[PDB]
Amino acid sequence: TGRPEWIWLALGTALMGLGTLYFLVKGMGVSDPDAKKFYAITTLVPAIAFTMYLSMLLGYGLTMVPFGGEQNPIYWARYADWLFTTPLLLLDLALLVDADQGTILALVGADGIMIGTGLVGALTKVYSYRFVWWAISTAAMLYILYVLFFGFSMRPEVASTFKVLRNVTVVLWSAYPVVWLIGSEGAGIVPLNIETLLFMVLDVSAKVGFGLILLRSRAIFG
Amino acid sequence: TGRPEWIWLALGTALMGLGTLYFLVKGMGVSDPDAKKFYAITTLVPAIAFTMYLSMLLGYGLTMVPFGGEQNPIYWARYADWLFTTPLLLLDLALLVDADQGTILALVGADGIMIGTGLVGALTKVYSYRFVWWAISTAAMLYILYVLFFGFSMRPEVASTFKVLRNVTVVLWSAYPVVWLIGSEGAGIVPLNIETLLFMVLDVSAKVGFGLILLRSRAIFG
Amino acid sequence: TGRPEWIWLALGTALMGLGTLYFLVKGMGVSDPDAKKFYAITTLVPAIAFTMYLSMLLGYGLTMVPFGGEQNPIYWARYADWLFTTPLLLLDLALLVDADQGTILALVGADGIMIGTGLVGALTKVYSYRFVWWAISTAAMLYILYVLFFGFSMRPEVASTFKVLRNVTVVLWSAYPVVWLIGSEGAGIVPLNIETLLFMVLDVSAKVGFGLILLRSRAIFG
Ligand SMILES: CC(C)CCCCCCCCCCCC[C@@H](C)CCCCCCCC(C)C
Ligand SMILES: CC(C)CCCCCCCCCCCC[C@@H](C)CCCCCCCC(C)C
Ligand SMILES: CC(C)CCCCCCCCCCCC[C@@H](C)CCCCCCCC(C)C
Ligand SMILES: *C\C=C(C)/C=C/C=C(C)/C=C/C1=C(C)CCCC1(C)C
Ligand SMILES: *C\C=C(C)/C=C/C=C(C)/C=C/C1=C(C)CCCC1(C)C
Ligand SMILES: *C\C=C(C)/C=C/C=C(C)/C=C/C1=C(C)CCCC1(C)C
Repeated sequence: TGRPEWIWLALGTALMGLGTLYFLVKGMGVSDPDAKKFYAITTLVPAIAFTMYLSMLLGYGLTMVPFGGEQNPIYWARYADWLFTTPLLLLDLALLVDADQGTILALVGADGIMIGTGLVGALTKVYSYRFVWWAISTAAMLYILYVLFFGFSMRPEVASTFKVLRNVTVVLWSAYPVVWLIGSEGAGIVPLNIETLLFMVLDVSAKVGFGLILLRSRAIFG
Repeated sequence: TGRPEWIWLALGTALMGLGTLYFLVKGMGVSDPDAKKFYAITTLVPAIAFTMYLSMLLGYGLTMVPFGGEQNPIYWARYADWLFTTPLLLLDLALLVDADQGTILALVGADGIMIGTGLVGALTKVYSYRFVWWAISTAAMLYILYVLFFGFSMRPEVASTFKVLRNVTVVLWSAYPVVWLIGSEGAGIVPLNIETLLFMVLDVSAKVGFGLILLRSRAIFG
Repeated sequence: TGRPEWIWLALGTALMGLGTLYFLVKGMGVSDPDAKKFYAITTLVPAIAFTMYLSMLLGYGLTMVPFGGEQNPIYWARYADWLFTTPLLLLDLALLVDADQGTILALVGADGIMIGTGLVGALTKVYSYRFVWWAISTAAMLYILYVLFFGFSMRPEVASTFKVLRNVTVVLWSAYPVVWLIGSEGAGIVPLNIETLLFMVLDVSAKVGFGLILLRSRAIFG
């Protein structure tokens, strides 16, 4: 359509759509309770991402925010996505290591603060304060990874699986704050169609790529 | 008042109001833990519905959406209702059969997608895409019922009670997509005051009627 | 800045900020699972309050609502705060007494109704109905305290700790409906900068003061 980034919003829609169906079909048969939990959490992520990617493609998940003497197109639907999918992804990691709820509660709530403050920053009409919310949001992210590393006798199937997904999680997640900072939301460096491509490549890897590495392992069974 | 559908918004308010009070009083005494769970979930549903029905009566839960060359009155407060009351209703059914959390997590999250995509459809300004969100929302509904039927050795008190409420649940819930499709939200076939009556009759049966059949049985005790 | 209440929004920001850091540092070391739960819930409260207090200071968590022939400044960010922090505070009390989930589910859901109806009232454009939502919201509050008192063999460390926090909870919480009624949201009696001071003093006591009395006791360990 009229927006150059349309193609990446369409490709993301498409890829999130087929990953859900792939994980749906694969969960066909599963009766192991715990396996039943990873399949639930992991199928719902691109399911949710699917709808939010489609709401961006179709124009609904977009809004104008004025600042720097311009009217900026901001896709708020990403934060409706992450708000639910990022604790679900952290949920996947925690269950995996059998995290006590005290740690789960800090992960989920720090996660909500990260996204919520991510969202406020995205919609704030005063240019410099946008970067204050980013920083707060980055401290929550930097908190989660900390617990991801020093916040946790596991079976060696869960460990390796865990180490794999923890590194894939730090590398992709830590790229989101960078992308936002240089993109349309912040400094206006990287064009909106390139950032939409970066977020698409990260989203698909963080959800479907993350999902294929997880459900492909016996780490999920009890 | 000025809106013809006012009378059904007032009758729903009223009926949701007295069902909460009826279930509140009835839970007076209950000390059985599990009974304590069905009473919690089941009292909260028309409690929440009460407030959302009243916000519609008083005008707050309503907004204009433009499309088809008209300004359409859309009651968004229904989705604030369902978003919380429909997982609670599915929660009632699951606990009842002692569903593993893997199934509960898929039910609740598929439910959120159904309502959330229901909501996006309701507020989308491009007429044909309204029907795309409906369809997605109907696939999630059709998913839940599937699990409602083929997604689950229970005591025979829970089974019969369960079968009763599962059929009452498929019959009423499956009517909501029909009503939306022919009503103000979609094709503009059935007038807004008639749809408001249909949703009122379904809501009251799905919550209070569903609640009286459930808490009236010993299926709820352990 | 230009708003006289700025100073109290800045002082609250500041105090919520240092209480989080204080509780964060203190949770450093903790490995007792249950202790890990009170520290999670209790650190997140002024953490969340911090962000919401800052969004009010910076102007984002504020909006104009017209009524009584005036344009009223309403800080909606308080309800984004409470919506998450008040069930967390009730969560702290319940875990403490080892509440069955039936009671927890009624507490959290009655709490959501209190805040949600608090919020609707705050944004309602018809002056008298504002007071209807308050009343409904006060019935939910009056419900929670009821369960706080007659809705529950505990260790005597939890009891005393519990009694302490239950009284501090009834006294501060019951003051919020009073403040709203006489402030900018309702009758327009107490000026906005004084109410912002009252809510600040209550918020800080209800969260950080409440937090220091709680985590300072061995009531939290198993
Ligand atoms: C295992 C199978 C069935 C996978 C296909 C399911 C559908 C969706 C795509 C899943 C594949 C992607 C791998 C995850 C990791 C990433 C680095 C992908 C980034 C996106 C770029 C697109 C290139 C590959 C694809 C078109 C599959
Ligand atoms: C069991 C007692 C105490 C019930 C009364 C509580 C208050 C509210 C109404 C509950 C009754 C409704 C039965 C549920 C099923 C439905 C098919 C009702 C659809 C609505 C139509 C109204 C007709 C009946 C009523 C006015 C009670
Ligand atoms: C125990 C220590 C480390 C406390 C300091 C942490 C930082 C924030 C403030 C915490 C102290 C407040 C006590 C809680 C109860 C209240 C009645 C406070 C109401 C607010 C008024 C401000 C006066 C005191 C303070 C500046 C500490
Ligand atoms: C779709 C899932 C991922 C896993 C998306 C994760 C995104 C982030 C981790 C976001 C962090 C951001 C920060 C830290 C800085 C402000 C802006 C963001 C919200 C993009
Ligand atoms: C009040 C409780 C019920 C139990 C309301 C349930 C409503 C539905 C199940 C909604 C489904 C819809 C679909 C499937 C299609 C789009 C529009 C709806 C959201 C009404
Ligand atoms: C920050 C935490 C506290 C503990 C804030 C609690 C606030 C209340 C308990 C609110 C109740 C209100 C009622 C009962 C009346 C309508 C307006 C309020 C939402 C302020």
